[PDB]
Amino acid sequence: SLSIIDVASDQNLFQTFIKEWRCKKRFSISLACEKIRDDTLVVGLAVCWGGRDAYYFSLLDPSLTLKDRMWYLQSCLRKESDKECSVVIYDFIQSYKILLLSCGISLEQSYEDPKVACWLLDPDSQEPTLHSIVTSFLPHELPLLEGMETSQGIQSLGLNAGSEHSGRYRASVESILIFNSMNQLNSLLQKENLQDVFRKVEMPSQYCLALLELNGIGFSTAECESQKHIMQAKLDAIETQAYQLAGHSFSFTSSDDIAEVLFLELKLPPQFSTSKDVLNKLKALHPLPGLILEWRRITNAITKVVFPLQREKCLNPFLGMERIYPVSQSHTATGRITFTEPNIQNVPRDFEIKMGMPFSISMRHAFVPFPGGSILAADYSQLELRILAHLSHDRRLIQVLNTGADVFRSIAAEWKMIEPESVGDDLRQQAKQICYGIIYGMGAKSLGEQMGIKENDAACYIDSFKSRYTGINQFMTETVKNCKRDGFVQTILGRRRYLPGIKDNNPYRKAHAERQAINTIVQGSAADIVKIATVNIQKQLETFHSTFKSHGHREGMLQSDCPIRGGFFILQLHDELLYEVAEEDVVQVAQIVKNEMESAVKLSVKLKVKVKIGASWGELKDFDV
DNA sequence: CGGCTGTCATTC
DNA sequence: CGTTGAATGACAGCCGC
Ligand SMILES: Nc1ncnc2c1ncn2[C@H]1CC[C@@H](COP(=O)(O)OP(=O)(O)OP(=O)(O)O)O1
Ligand SMILES: [Ca+2]
Repeated sequence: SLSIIDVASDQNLFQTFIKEWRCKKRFSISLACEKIRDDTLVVGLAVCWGGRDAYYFSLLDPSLTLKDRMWYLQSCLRKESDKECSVVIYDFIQSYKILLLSCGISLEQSYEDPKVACWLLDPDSQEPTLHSIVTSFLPHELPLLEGMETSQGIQSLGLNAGSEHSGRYRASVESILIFNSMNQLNSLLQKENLQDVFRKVEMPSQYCLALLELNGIGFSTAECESQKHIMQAKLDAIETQAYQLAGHSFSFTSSDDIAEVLFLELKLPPQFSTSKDVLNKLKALHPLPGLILEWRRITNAITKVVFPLQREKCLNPFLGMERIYPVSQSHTATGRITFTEPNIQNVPRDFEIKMGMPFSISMRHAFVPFPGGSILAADYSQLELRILAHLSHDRRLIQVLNTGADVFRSIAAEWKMIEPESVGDDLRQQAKQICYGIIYGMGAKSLGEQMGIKENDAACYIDSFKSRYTGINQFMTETVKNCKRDGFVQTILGRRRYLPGIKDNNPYRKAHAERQAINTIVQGSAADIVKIATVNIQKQLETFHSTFKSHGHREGMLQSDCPIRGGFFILQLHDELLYEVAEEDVVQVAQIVKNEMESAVKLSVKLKVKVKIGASWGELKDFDV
């Protein structure tokens, strides 16, 4: 029927409690809430290291101590020294978000997050939930959970459907279920040779990602609203530039209103459709296909961009600057990492614009460091290529790379016209796009499309590239055959993705899976290296500079009852590592970043790292030896 | 009426 | 039928009790 424990009886109860507690290695933790949403209103923590029994830590209802208990919890929760114990929670980053932000305890020890293990098993799985896990993992204990009906986030976040059961009940049941279960999961991971890869790599990723997600990132509405009115100007100005040719009752917003003049005065449609086809016109016809490019691009650049940023921005009182907070995601099929409150990964790239007298805009320039700071970006110069170079061992690429400076510049140099350089970056980026598209098996006719040429000509070009490098086709078809013999691919860490569709009869699921093996291995391992560089950098950053960790921890200083120095984790562009750093340590910071990104693990080629630096989000790069 | 599958914008 | 991969958000249809 019942077993739980309030840990308050005068003293002795609580005392033998911490006395046991301090000794234990593996243990589990969960909290709960009630109302009011940040929030500091949290009922109390709960802990269990095993068995049907569980311990609760309040904040019946007896008394002696007050601030005391919180101190004990602190002392218990961190790694004095040399004493290495681990701790588990359903999801992670937000529980640590609370412990730091709500009550001001910076938890530091070894960490184990089970939904991440569950994911590490099945990258294609959908977003594990409690009920799903205790179902798939802890059966004989399960039925009890069914008194509640919530599974998305933890039992604190499930506060509503739990509200009829809410209290210590939720924190405790989450604690114990999580403990037996995570014991089972860890059994499963060690049952493969993934455990070193789990505890000693990806949980640290969740960690680094977390103190980031606390860092947030800097923003200035003055810039946002500046380029805002810029864009409004080009909006209406292009409206009249358009209706100078005709105009007939027009507004761009409606595609059916567009059907009128488009289908009428021009007549070339190879609902109807819109975009690709009119780009096909943007090459050739001058009379306002590209007016539609600039207009449509503008609208996307405002409504799906300026609005949400100007919405869900917040401020740090501790800075005097406003910043915005993403969320750690992971759960990518490859193992790459994304962010959603907005996603600032896809934020628009700078582009030029017409009103000599030209102009240019950057939606992204509005991200600033703190007043004293500057932003450091460390980009991998063509990492995945190097990876494929390692696995195919194509010596030819190893040489074309170990020499070539942005080998895209060479590909461009021999392609649309011969120029040695003075290659515009719009072109450079188009080239990068076409090529990376090819490597994973771009379609022949579509290649003919992006370059603008005929089918068989483009196909003879692809065949030409198999001829140029066969180590690729070797590695390629071979790894396909392995995916049939096994049914999964494997990234270098030993993390592996299950491709079900590779064996399927339907030609499409089979084709898609063939390429999918390729991209999954290379992008997956790419993201792996990146994670490793992140945790390296941050772990060094941690003790090496004796100041402290990240922006949440200030707020932690106010609850635990100054100058600004360090550099802080901000973002990952998957090969790019994004830091803001005080303009002090920026050189030290830079050489550390270069160092740990190049020092992840050694392989067939050296990984050059271009490192850009400067005020705001648009920038310059140089450093010397 | 909510899961499910797809076009259509942007990234890397 | 659907032949670059990984993403995020909208939006629109389709089932199917
Ligand atoms: N269109 C695409 N399709 C597939 N994979 C792609 C891709 N674009 C990028 N990747 C993968 C493979 C590369 C990786 C990051 O590519 P960057 O855009 O950062 O360009 P990088 O190659 O690093 O050259 P740099 O510009 O840095 O000099 O993401
Ligand atoms: Ca790059």
